[PDB]
Amino acid sequence: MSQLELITSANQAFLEANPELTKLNKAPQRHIAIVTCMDTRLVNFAEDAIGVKRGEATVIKAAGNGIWTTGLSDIVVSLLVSIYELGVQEIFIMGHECCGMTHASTDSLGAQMLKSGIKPEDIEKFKSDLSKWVDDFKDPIDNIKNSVRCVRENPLIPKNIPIHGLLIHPDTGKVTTIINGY
Amino acid sequence: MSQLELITSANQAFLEANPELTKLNKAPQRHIAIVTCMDTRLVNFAEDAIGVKRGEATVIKAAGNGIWTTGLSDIVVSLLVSIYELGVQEIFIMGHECCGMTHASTDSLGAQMLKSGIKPEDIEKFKSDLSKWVDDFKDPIDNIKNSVRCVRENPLIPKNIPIHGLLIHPDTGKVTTIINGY
Ligand SMILES: [Zn+2]
Ligand SMILES: [Zn+2]
Repeated sequence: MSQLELITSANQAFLEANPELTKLNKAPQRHIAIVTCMDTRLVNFAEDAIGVKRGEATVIKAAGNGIWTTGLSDIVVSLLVSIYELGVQEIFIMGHECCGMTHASTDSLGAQMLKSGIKPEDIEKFKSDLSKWVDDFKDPIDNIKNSVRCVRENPLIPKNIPIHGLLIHPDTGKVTTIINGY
Repeated sequence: MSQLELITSANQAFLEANPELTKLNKAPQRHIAIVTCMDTRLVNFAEDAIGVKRGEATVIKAAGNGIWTTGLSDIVVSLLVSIYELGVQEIFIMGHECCGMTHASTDSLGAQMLKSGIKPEDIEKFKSDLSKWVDDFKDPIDNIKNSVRCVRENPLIPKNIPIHGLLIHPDTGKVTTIINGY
């Protein structure tokens, strides 16, 4: 059985076990956006750890949960949609210990790409841009502090929207407040 | 209680109820990456719907789960890290019906920003770039098909990594295969 088949299969079983679900509002009912990491350990974990339930928040996830730009990015656009289209009033940026964006570099990714038959010329072309995500990621806490700053100083983001910074431990699920944005 | 206080509070309760949890591998154990939407309705839902458990996959989320670029983005970088650093062998891009990005436009976001006291000059500066996310998002299915294409044609992504396209219904949780990438 392929991974697709397993998903198809699991979905069938899911629909059987969940025959009639209540329609939820499309807008987050706590008016909050969470930005966090793609880390496998946070899946079906992080939200329970912060007491966030289905229908309550938008959740935005990328490797290292970073905003290093004050222009636009996938994450930034997600926040604009959250605020302006979906009524979000608070942003929580939540990094995690042992992120492994910490010990990821353009060198190591480059090496891996070469192994995978990626053209060296292509690796060089993108190395500089890629650096902005993986090499600038020094430390989880620093990244949180910096990310909270970059969202704040974004000219498209209203001054009356608090931006908080949190750190979650991927094993224990302990959350520690880094920045209170009120 | 503020939203931060609620989170702090819930975390305390979470740690009490979950005193000692088994450490999981930092790498996804099914070697799969899921790209999906930030939609409030998919939180604590989408993963169960596809039978994906904690520790099995990386999950990447942005408004409209779109890859329109063959350069770099938050989503793309997340996929590179997944494959090269974390051993991911398959990518599933999963859009949803009633996506908020369909009826989001630069006009509507602009209007909202103007309301919020954002400088008109700033709105005009970003309008062209912003267009690439919100205006190009025509239809969920078309976005899935196009996103699967843009990941495929990305020169940094190996040819031997299948890219699948799925559609989930945000109410029922029914998943339908759009593209099989094997
Ligand atoms: Zn991480
Ligand atoms: Zn959506």
